[PDB]
Amino acid sequence: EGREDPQLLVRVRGGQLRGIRLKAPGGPVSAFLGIPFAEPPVGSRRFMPPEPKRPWSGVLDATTFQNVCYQYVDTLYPGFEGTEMWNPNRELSEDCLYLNVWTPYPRPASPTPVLIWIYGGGFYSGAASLDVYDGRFLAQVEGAVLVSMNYRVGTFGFLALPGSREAPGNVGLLDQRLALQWVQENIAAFGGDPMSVTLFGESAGAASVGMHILSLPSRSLFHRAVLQSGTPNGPWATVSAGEARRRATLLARLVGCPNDTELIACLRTRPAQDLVDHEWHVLPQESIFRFSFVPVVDGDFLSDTPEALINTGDFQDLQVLVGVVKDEGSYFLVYGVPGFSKDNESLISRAQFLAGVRIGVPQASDLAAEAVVLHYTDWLHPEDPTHLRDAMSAVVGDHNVVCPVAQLAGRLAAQGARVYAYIFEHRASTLTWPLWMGVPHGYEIEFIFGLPLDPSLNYTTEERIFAQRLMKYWTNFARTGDPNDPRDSKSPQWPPYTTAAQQYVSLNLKPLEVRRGLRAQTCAFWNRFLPKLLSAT
Amino acid sequence: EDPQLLVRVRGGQLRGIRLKAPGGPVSAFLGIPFAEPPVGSRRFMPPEPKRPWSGVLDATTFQNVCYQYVDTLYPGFEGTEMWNPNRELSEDCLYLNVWTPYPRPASPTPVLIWIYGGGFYSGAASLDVYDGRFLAQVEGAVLVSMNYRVGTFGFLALPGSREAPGNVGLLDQRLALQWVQENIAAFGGDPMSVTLFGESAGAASVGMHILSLPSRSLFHRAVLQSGTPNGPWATVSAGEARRRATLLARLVGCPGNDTELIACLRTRPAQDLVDHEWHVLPQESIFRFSFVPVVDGDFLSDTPEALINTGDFQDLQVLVGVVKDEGSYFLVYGVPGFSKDNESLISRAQFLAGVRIGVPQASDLAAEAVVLHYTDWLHPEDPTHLRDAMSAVVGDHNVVCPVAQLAGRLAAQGARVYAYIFEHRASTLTWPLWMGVPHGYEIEFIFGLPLDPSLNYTTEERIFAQRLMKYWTNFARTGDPNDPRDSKSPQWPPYTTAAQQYVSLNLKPLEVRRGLRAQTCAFWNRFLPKLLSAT
Ligand SMILES: CCNC(=O)c1ccc(C)c([N+](=O)[O-])c1
Ligand SMILES: CCNC(=O)c1ccc(C)c([N+](=O)[O-])c1
Ligand SMILES: *[C@@H]1O[C@H](CO)[C@@H](O)[C@H](O)[C@H]1NC(C)=O
Ligand SMILES: *[C@@H]1O[C@H](CO)[C@@H](O)[C@H](O)[C@H]1NC(C)=O
Ligand SMILES: *[C@@H]1O[C@H](CO)[C@@H](O)[C@H](O)[C@H]1NC(C)=O
Repeated sequence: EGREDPQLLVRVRGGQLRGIRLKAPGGPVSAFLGIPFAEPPVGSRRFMPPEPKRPWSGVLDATTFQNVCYQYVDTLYPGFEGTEMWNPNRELSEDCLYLNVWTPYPRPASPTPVLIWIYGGGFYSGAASLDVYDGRFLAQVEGAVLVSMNYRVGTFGFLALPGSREAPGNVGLLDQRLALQWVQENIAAFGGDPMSVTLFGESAGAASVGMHILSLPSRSLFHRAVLQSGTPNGPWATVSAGEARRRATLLARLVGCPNDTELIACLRTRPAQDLVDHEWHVLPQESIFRFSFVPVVDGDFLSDTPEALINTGDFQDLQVLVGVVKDEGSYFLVYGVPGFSKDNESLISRAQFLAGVRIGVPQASDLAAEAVVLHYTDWLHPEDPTHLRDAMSAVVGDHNVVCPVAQLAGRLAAQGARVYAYIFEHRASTLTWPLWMGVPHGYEIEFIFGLPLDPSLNYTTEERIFAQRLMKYWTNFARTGDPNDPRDSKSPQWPPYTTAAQQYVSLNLKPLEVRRGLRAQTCAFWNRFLPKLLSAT
Repeated sequence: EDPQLLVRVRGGQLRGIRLKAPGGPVSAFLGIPFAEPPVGSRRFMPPEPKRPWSGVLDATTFQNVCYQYVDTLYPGFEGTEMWNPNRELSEDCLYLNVWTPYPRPASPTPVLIWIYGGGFYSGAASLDVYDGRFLAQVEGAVLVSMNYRVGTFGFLALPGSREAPGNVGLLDQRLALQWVQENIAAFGGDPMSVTLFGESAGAASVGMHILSLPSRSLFHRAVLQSGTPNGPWATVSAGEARRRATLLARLVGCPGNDTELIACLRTRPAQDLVDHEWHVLPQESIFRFSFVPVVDGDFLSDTPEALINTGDFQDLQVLVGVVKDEGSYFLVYGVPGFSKDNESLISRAQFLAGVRIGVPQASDLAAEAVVLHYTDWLHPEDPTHLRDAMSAVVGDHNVVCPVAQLAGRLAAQGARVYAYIFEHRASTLTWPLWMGVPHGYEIEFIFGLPLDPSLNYTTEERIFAQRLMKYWTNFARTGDPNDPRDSKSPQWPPYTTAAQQYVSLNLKPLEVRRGLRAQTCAFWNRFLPKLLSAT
C-alpha cells in the first residue's frame, strides 16, 4: 500500500477497497464507488436471480461509478437538460450490479444510521450514479452513511415467465435485496449501524421500498422507510402473472423467439439492445405512465397483490414517511398525450382532453372514462384550454401517484404504522421545464440530497436553507422514526398522518403548514368508486 | 250597493267583496266558477266551460277545495296544517279567485296567475299564504288563482281511453287561462300581459304549459319556483300511469275494457280512492307521487326532457329559482332518523338507507355513486354532515338539478332566463333549525304576508318582502325583475349557459353568483343517466 491515504482503505466480505476523498462545500467526504455485490448477471445468468459476488484478489479500485444497467435511453427532447439529467451517465452494460457508499471523512467514530437509496425510472431505466443522487452532501452535512445500488431494469430486471425456473420474475427487486443483505454484513466496516437502516426511493424506487415492506424476507433488512411519489399499490407498479407472461411471450416473438426453457434460451442469445429496442412495443394500449416490464405478482416475492397485502398485513413495527409533489402528472403528458409539449403552453381543447383521458387511464371502459371526464371538468368553464390542460395533468397525477399514496398512508396508518406525510410544493428556480408543468415529478430529489448547497449550481440562498431543512427532516426521521428535530420544538411540529385527522405538511420556502385531508374527495373517486365501476363493465 | 264590486263576465254577473290590506282596500272576487262541476260521470274527464247564470252571483267567499289527501304526519302542527285544506272538500271545486286594486284599475293592468303546489295530490288557492290582497294593493297588480283537480281525480289516466285520458288537472288549469283571456279585461286586467307563476307542482304545471302548444297563446311570461316539468317526479310514462290506475282499481275492488274499468271507478266515494292513493307507488319513496301528469302524446307530445331539449323559446321570458334547503322538508315523510322534533343526527348506515329512498329508482351501483359523492371524506361519519348531505341529495336530485338543467336548456335555445336562490329563513318559522330554509317558505314573502303587522314578522322581513314583490311584479310588467328606475348595481343579470349567473335573495343586497351547483348537477344530469342506462 505504502503511500495511499490510509482513511480510504476498507475491507468488505469480498475483499479490499480503495475509495476516494471527495470535496463537499463544507469539507471532505469519503466515497466508495463501484462496489460489486453480485456475480455479473450475464450470459446464462440473464433473467436469473443474483448470486452473491465471488471474493476478489488485491485492492479493488472504488473511486469511479461503475456501469449502468442496460436500459432504454430517452430521446424525446435530445440535448435538453430536463430529460438528459435522468439519462445514463456511465457505460450501458448487463454487468451492472454495483453499489456506492458515501460517509463522513474521516469515517465516523461510533456506529452511524444508514440511508439506502433506490432510484426510480419506471423499472425500465435509472442509475445510482446520477448527479441528483450525490450522497456527498448528506454525508458531510448530516454525517450520514449513504448507500445506493444499481438493480437490473426493463426486460433484464422484470421479464417473467411466472412459474418457470429460468425467468421467475422480479429479479431486479432481488438485486435490491442482495444489496440490503450486503449492507447488513459490510456497512459496519464504514462506520454504519446495520441496526438502523432506512430505505428511501422515488417513483419506481418508492414502489420498490413498498414491495420490500410487503415481502417477508426483506423486512428484516431495514427498520424505517420513505416513499417519495410512488407506491407498491396502484395501476403501474405491478402486473398479474398472466399479463407478465403475455408481455414476455410477445417480446420473444418481436425479437425472433417461438415450453418456457426453449423460449428463454433463445432470448438469452439476443443482444441486449435488441430487447431494449422492442421493450415499449408490448403494452396492451396506447398509454402514458405504463411500463412494460415491472414487478409481477408471482406468489413468492409478492405473495398476493400489494392492494390485498396492505389491506390485511400487520404494521405496528413500522415507521414510514410518504409524500408527493404538487404537480405529479405534468411530466408524463409530453410522452404521449397529443397537444402537450415543453415548448408551448400546452393549451388543449376539450376534444384533446377526452382523447387524453383515454390515454392517461388506458384500462378504463367507455363509462369509466366518462366518469373521469365528468369529475375533472370544470362546468363553469368546461372548454377553457387552461383549465383542461391543468385537469389533464391532475388526472394522470391523481390516478398514478397521489391517490395510491393516499390509499397507502390510509391503510398503513389504520393498521398500526406511524405515518408522516407531505406535499412538496416548491418549484426549483433552476428548473428547465416550462412554468405550466408546475412542480413536476422528481424535482424534490435535488433538495433532499442537498444539491443547492453546491455554490456553483446557482440555486438561491433561501433554497439553500430550504434544502438544509429537508435533509434535517429525512435524517431525523432516519435516526429516530420522526422528522421533527428533538431539541427544536419552537418551530412548527410535523404531526403523524392519522385516519381520524388525515394531517400532512406543506414542504415549501415558508415554514411547515399542517393541512387536513390529502385530496380527500377526488381520491374517494379513484379508490372507492372507480374500481366498483370497472368491476361492473 | 258598491259598483266597484259589480262585474259582468261572459257567464253573468258577479258581486265581489271589499277587503282591507294594511295600506288600503282591495277588491276581491272569490269563488268564480270557470267550469261545470266535474262530478258524477264527468269525473276523470276533461273540464267543460261553465254554463251562463241568472241574477248576481255571490263571489265573496272561497269555494270548496278539490278533493284530496289531508296530511296527518304532524296533527295540529302549523308547519304542515298550513298546507292542509282550509275549506270543505268537494269534487265540485273548479272555481277561481281574482284580486284587483280598489278602485278597479283605470288602465289595463298586468295579470299574475298563480298555480299552487301539493305534489299533484293536494293544494288549494284559498290557503293563507296565497292571499293575493298584498300584491294587488301595493303593486297595483291584478292577481288570479285557480283550483284544479288533484290526486286521482285530476291525473288518473288510462292512456288512449275516452273516459280517463289523463292530464285533466292540467286541462282544468288551461280552461282557467282561457277564462282569463276571455274575461279578465272586465276587472281592468290586461289579457295581453299575463304572467304565470307557481311553486313545486305548480312550477311544474307552468313548465308543462310552456311545453304544450295550446297553452302558449294564453300567457306571455312564466315563473317557476322550486319545481320543473322535467325531473324524476312531475311526469310518468303511459305505461306506468296505466299500471297505477289498474292497480288502484283492484285495491278499490273494481273490475278489462277501459270503459268497464273507469265506469266502476266512477261509482266510488271520493275517500275510497284517496284511501289507497299512496299504495300504488312502485318502490318505497319520498318526493314521489302516485298520480301526476302523464306523457300521453297529447298535452305532452313527448317527455319534458325531450321537449325542452328541442323546443324554440326565442320570445319566452322565464324566472326560475330554488330555496337553500329543498330536500329537508321531505325527509320527515319517510326517511328513518329524521324528525321535526330531534336534530336528526344520523349514522352512516341510516344515510346509505336513506339514499335508496331518496333515489328509489337507483341501482346498487348508482346509489353507491350518490353516497360516495355526498360523503365528506374529511368527516365521513360526522352525524351533522350526514344529515345535511341527506337533505342535499333529496333537494339536488328532485329540485335544484332539474332547475339547473331547465334553466340551461331554455337559455340555450332562445329564452330569457333569470335565476335565483332564496336563502332567508322566516323568523316566524315553526320547523326546527336543522331544516334551514325549507321547500315552500319563500311563498310567504313573494305574496307579501310580512306587511300584515299582526303576523309578527320583523321590520326587515317586511322590507325584504317588498323587494321580492317588486321583483316579481316588475318581471310581470316587463319580463325583467329589475327596477327601471333605480340606478344602483348590482343588477339581476340573465342566466346564460356561458356565465351561468344567478342571484341570492336574502336580507342582504343582491349578490351575483356563478354556477348553480354546477359540479354536483353535472353528476346528476350528465353522469347518473349514463349509469342507470348501464345497469
Ligand atoms: C418513443 C418511445 N418512448 C416511450 O414510449 C416512453 C418513454 C418514456 C416514458 C416515461 C413513457 N411513458 O410515460 O409512457 C413513454
Ligand atoms: C302516510 C302517508 N303520507 C305520504 O305518503 C306522503 C305525504 C307527503 C309527502 C310530501 C310524501 N313524500 O315525500 O313522498 C309522502
Ligand atoms: C404544442 O406543440 C405540439 C407539438 O409541437 C402540438 O401538437 C400542440 O398542438 C401544440 N399546442 C399549442 C397550444 O401550441
Ligand atoms: C451559473 O452562472 C454562471 C454565470 O455567472 C454561468 O457561467 C454558469 O454556467 C452557471 N451554471 C449553471 C449550472 O447554471
Ligand atoms: C327522532 O324522533 C322520532 C320520534 O319518535 C324517533 O322515532 C326517531 O327514532 C328519532 N331519531 C333519532 C335519530 O333520534
